[PDB]
This record gives sequence, C-alpha cells and structure tokens, in this order.
Amino acid sequence: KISEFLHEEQWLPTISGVLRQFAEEECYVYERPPCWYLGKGCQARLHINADGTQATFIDDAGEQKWAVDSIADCARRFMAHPQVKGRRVYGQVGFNFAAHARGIAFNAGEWPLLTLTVPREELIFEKGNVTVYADAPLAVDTALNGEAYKQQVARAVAEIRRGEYVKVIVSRAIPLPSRIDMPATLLYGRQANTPVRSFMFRQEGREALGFSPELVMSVTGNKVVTEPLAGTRDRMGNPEHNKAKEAELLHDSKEVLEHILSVKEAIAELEAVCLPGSVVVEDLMSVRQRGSVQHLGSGVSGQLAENKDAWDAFTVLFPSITASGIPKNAALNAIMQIEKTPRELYSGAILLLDDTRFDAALVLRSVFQDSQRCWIQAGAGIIAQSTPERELTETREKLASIAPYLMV
Amino acid sequence: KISEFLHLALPEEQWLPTISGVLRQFAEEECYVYERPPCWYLGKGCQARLHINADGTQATFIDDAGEQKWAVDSIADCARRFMAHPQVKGRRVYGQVGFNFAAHARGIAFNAGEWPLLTLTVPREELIFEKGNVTVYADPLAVDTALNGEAYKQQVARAVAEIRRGEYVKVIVSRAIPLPSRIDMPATLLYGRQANTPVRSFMFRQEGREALGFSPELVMSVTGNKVVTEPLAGTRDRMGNPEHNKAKEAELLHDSKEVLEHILSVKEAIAELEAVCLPGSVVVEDLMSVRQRGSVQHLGSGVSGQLAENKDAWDAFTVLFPSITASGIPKNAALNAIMQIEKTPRELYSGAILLLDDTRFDAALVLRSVFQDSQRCWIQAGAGIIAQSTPERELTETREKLASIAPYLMV
Ligand SMILES: O=C(O)c1ccccc1O
Ligand SMILES: O=C(O)c1ccccc1O
Ligand SMILES: [Mg+2]
Ligand SMILES: [Mg+2]
Repeated sequence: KISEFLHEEQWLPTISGVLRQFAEEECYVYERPPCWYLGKGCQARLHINADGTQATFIDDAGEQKWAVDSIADCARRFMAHPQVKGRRVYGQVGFNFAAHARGIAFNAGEWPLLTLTVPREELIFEKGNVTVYADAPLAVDTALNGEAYKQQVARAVAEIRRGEYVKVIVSRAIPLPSRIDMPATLLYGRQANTPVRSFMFRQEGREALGFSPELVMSVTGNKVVTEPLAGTRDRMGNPEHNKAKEAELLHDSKEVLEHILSVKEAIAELEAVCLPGSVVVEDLMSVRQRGSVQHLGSGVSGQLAENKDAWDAFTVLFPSITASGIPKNAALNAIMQIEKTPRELYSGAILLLDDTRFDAALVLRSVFQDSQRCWIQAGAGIIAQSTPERELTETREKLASIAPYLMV
Repeated sequence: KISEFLHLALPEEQWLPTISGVLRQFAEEECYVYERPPCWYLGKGCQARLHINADGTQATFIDDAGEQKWAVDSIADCARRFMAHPQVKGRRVYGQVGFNFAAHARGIAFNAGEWPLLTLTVPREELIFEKGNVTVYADPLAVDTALNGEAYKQQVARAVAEIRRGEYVKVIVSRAIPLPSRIDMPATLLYGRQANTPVRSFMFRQEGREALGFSPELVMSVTGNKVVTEPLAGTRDRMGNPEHNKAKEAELLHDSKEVLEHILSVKEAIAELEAVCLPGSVVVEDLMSVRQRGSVQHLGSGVSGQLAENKDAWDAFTVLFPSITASGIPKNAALNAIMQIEKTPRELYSGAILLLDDTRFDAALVLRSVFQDSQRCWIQAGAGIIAQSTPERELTETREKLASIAPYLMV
C-alpha cells in the first residue's frame, strides 16, 4: 500500500535524514541505479547465527527455530513463507557462510552468517521522486602494521610456489580510533566513488556500509551473471597519470594473469549450475573505474539448469573468487590459517531479492562497527608472481576508496 | 554438371592414401584440395575465376565468355559480384587471399609481391571424399631449421626494442626457409597430414603457383548470420611423450608471457567483431583453452557474434583479416613494422584459404604451410613478439612450429 508520493541530488541527503530522523532503529539501504532502496524495521526475519548452529525465524506472531542442516534450505523456506513471498528482501551473508555450506571447519566470528529481512516500511527513490510504502572526517593511517601484512603475503607466496594452491586473497583489518557517523560517511563516501552497488545496513547493534565494486551474482529469471574484478592500479593522480595507469594495467602480465585465472574459475563455477554450452564471457577484461582504484573486470553469464535455483548458484559463486581464491576451498582454508581477525561481513555479500531479481553485491570498500570493533578492511589477490611490497600498496590504494571519507 | 556416387569398400587406413593418389592424377592441372572433416573437397580446373592482381589495381572475371575487367573500387564488392554470378551461384568456391590484402583494404601502402591479392575459383570438376565414399561432378627433404637463426634473432630484438620504445604492442615476425628443391605435393599431403591435427588442410595449384599446409586456426566461419573467429596465440611444444606434453600444456596455461600474448589477441578479435555485429552478440564461448596442433599446442579462444543487418561475411572477413595472431597490435602499425622488418614477400603466408558454399563462408589461416612458384620454394613461420619476448625463445618457437611441416616435405 503506497502511502505517499513526493516529487535526485536530494536523494542522498533524504536517506541520511531518514537514517537520523529514525536512528537507533533497524534500517537497510541499497543503491541499484537508477534507484535507491531504504527498508526500515522488520516484519519477518531469518537469522542464522555466527557458527551456523541455530536458524531463527521471526515475524509478528513470534519466534521459531528452524532446522539448520542447510542454510540454503532455510533461505528457500524464508523466501516461500507467506509473510515474505511477493516482498522485497534485504540480506547479508557473512564470509563463513562459505565454510559452513562447504563442510569446511571454521572458527566462528561474532556476526550472523546470514540474515534476510522483510522491512516494515520501505522508501523507493526513482524518477526524481520518492515512494513510501507501509503496513568532521577522521584521519586513518593505512600504513600502520604494514610489515606484519607483508609477512602474511610472503607466507601466501611460499604456499603457492609449493603448489598448495594458485591464488589467495590476504586482507588486513585497520581498527578506527572512534565510531563513525554512518549516514554522513554514506553521503561523503558516495560522491567519491562509482560503485556497482552501495549499501548501509543497521541491525542488532551492528552496522556496515560500503561501495561495492562488483556483483557476486545477479539472477533474472533463468539468466545468471557473475562479475569477477581482479587486477588493480590506482586512479589517484591527474587524468594523465590515471590513463597511463590504465594502459599499464591492461598490459601488465601479472595483472592480466591474476585476472584470467579468476575469470576461468568463474566460468567453471557457472558451468556447475548452468545448461551445457550456455556459459559465455560477455565482456572480457575491460577496465572498471572504482574511486581510488581501477580494475580489470569481466562479465560471465549462463542459463541455470532445470534442477538449479538462484540459491544453488549463490552457494557455488560465494564468496567471490576474487575475494577468496583458487581453488576456492583451499584458499578458504589458507585464509583461516593466515588471517588473525574474523572477516565477519568483509568479502561477504549484500542481497536484494524481489520479483524480477536475486542481486548480490560483494562486500569490499566497506566499513563495519559493532559493540566491540570499528574497522575497515582491504586485501589483495596473491598469486605466485606477487611481491609483498606491491600488495601492501595495493590494499592502501583500495583503502583510499573508503578511509578518507570516514565521518566522526 | 553430371554426378556419380561411389562406395569404396576401403579401410580407414587407405582413405588418405586414396585422396593423395587421386591428386597425383591431376598431374599439372590447376586443382584445389580442402579438408573440413568429415569431407575432403577436391576441385580440378577452372570454370569461373575472380582474380585480383598483386598490387590490388586490377580485378578480372574469367569464364567461357572470356575475360572481363571489373572495377577494383571495392574487392569485397568484386567478390560479392562473383558469388552472385549465374556461373557461380549454387557451387562451392575455392579461394586464396594473400597477406597484402590487409594493407590494401586499409589504405596502407605495401610493397607488392608476385602472387595475386585474392582469387576465387569454381572448378570444372569436383570430387568429395567422405568416410570411404566419393561423389564426383564432371562434364624426404632434409631441412635445417636452425640455419640463419642468427638473422631472425636480430629481427626479434629489433621488434622488442621497437615495442619498448612504444611503437606498437605486438608484432608477428616471421622467417622464410628457402628449400633445396620443389616438393612432391600428394606425398607431402599424405605424410604431413597424418602427423598433424589441423583445423583445415589445403593444397592448391593455380597459374604456376602452389601451396599446401595444415592450418592451425580458422580466420572465420559464417553460417547464415552467425560469425565465429578462433584466435590462437601462445605456444609450447607437444613433440614428446604424453607426460612431457601434459607438462607443457599446464606450463602454457599458467605462463604470464603466454597468457598475455593470448588475451591481447583475443581482445583485438572481439573489438574487430563488434564493428560488424549486433551490440551484445559478441561473446567468448571458449576462453583460453589448449589446442593440440601436430608439433605444437596453443592457447585458443572461441569468439562468436551476430552479424548486423548492414553487414555480410565479406564485411566480417575484411575486419577479421589478417589474423591479429599473424599481424599485430595495433594492426596498422604492426603491418607497417612487418613490411620494414621482413625482407621477402609473405605472399600467401599468413593469408587465408576459403571454401564458400551455400550455407557457409569458411576461412582458414595459412600457417604451417609450404609454398613454391617459378622463382622460390619455401616454408615460413613466425612468432608473436611482445615486450616480454626473448630472441632465443622466439627462434626456438619458430622451429617448434616448422616441425609440423619441415619433416614431411617429400620429393
Ligand atoms: O586483487 C585485485 O586486483 C582485486 C581487485 C578487485 C576486487 C578484488 C581483488 O582481489
Ligand atoms: O606466437 C604464437 O604463439 C602463435 C601461435 C599460433 C598462431 C599464431 C601465433 O603467433
Ligand atoms: Mg590484485
Ligand atoms: Mg608465441
């Protein structure tokens, strides 16, 4: 039921308003051009806890515990539920969803593995209008702790060269001196970036926001698309510098090899769920501009096989190859061996599910805060040809996409 | 034309021998051989020919009514008029396109060789062999590949230095190996084929010029509105045991120099196809997998597209040719570097062989091939030179490739 219809550069500020006017209440914001989506409150929720041992459903009638033998079956059950079907669903998928779904052992973090929410209220910004439906920057030193990171990379490089795996994303968490103003970081960060999706979610005393550089996955009807980005240079100088960096990226043998290794894995992943011969690269290794950095990017698509749904596709595609590694399960393991803080939502997914689409954005270029931690996180794809010093610099170039725009 | 069908109760072992035995009987008549599995098409004589001379200044139609001079304002239009000729419609057409067709099309200045730029021929008689049946329509040289390796190395060095100066990104530098004698074509076909796994095989004789070879890649295939191109680039040997070969395969697939050399050419192929296709129809159906080609294995990708309404197979061919994998990047600068660096005309080397029928426009790249005319008898092979290339490796590469033809040349 459409409540109001008030008649674009005011979209940004309005969302902030909404987040503040109704702060300390649960909110989910998602940008998928030409629209913004803001959901508020909670009419139904599926919550999977940090170690994947409890699935909780909540709606107005109360709380239920659902059998959690398969998180994907829980997600399917939620989407088919009477309180849910026909409604837009805002979701989040933590990094360790992969290990849980994969029968890989893992150490649980603090954040949920998966949540899906039908909001009580919803604003939609489109065609210089909004539709309502109802029932002070901070300085961040991104060099600190550099040497420990380069050791982690040198370890990864040793493991690859020994043949333990081919690629792994090693990331570093940078703790922030104070909690940040999320609505103001959103506004200020956004104008600094050209992301494929933006998001801000506040739920159960935990907050995350970011400018997603790529899609994990998009499903429209029977067509599945994934969008691996891998291979990076800065775009942090004048146009001349940036354009020389673009040509350099296109012709650098290390960056190109990093890229193609991931596209070929993304092809094999889609092949596991798609009709034979339907998997094609629609865009091969073009440069994508993402704020402080520009990347090689490819679009791969296929047609889901008859016995495969968007959740089967999501479990194979998750996490992005470009945020985990190759082969995926060995990389996931190396990540849990090498990294010392839980990724939580970092390298996970933000979801928007509605009548026409399953949309899943990769969680990078993002900032996170709960009762215990406030941090940003960036990594780099490590291959046999990686240099620890260059990969450090790469994380810093990526961190410059979010870090300068953290408002206190 | 009158036709006859024969079932030969011949074992597989004897099929290739029978074909080259028939070729033997065509003695010194003009003829055209093309293998596109499951068939071998042999054409004999000439009923109708389009001839484009070496400098691209004269187009001639020839049939039983005599010679007619056509306007060379557009080779593509000439080729279109020939296909639409009453003499031609409904017949398989055997074509050859010389390296210099590129430069000419692109209004780049070239030095003409002696071979025609392009010819298309409807033969007078035809034989089609397919799995032991035939349909008729009627009315050991020793070659040292190391010799002169030093001169080639300097050509590679010069290309590399030119790339490092930013003149172009990639160029194929090739070397011609003069041969001691004229070769026996039917015996070369027979021995050379069973040692190769080419996309197409060919042999032609026309107006005192001959060529034969085992094409490793298809410039282009068009059936109806769908155009496929299959760029190959990046090489290792497969001259050893299956475990040596499997090692070389994994090594090819993960070598950053080879992977870059491959993808640079694929993206050029994609951009070329996009100029003549429906927006969004150009996709990569097969990304960078290993293809086995006799003495060598290569990375190949399969790219496809849907032709736009204002464009035909002739339009696709003009943009797709020569193979980026035979010229360079950017194409025009690479064609200029090849003309300044190489000392002999390529003629048909790195050109195309065409088989055109009702359904299809099939074009195979001329590499792994042998040429002979009134003046020269030679083989030829090159290598894709990028910033990372070393002259020693690239010489070795030309020799790995030459080994698909050199060992099988018969007198
Ligand atoms: O390492 C990269 O080049 C990269 C770029 C974009 C997204 C994820 C990545 O690992
Ligand atoms: O240089 C190569 O590896 C190559 C391989 C196949 C065809 C053309 C080529 O240049
Ligand atoms: Mg990288
Ligand atoms: Mg090569």
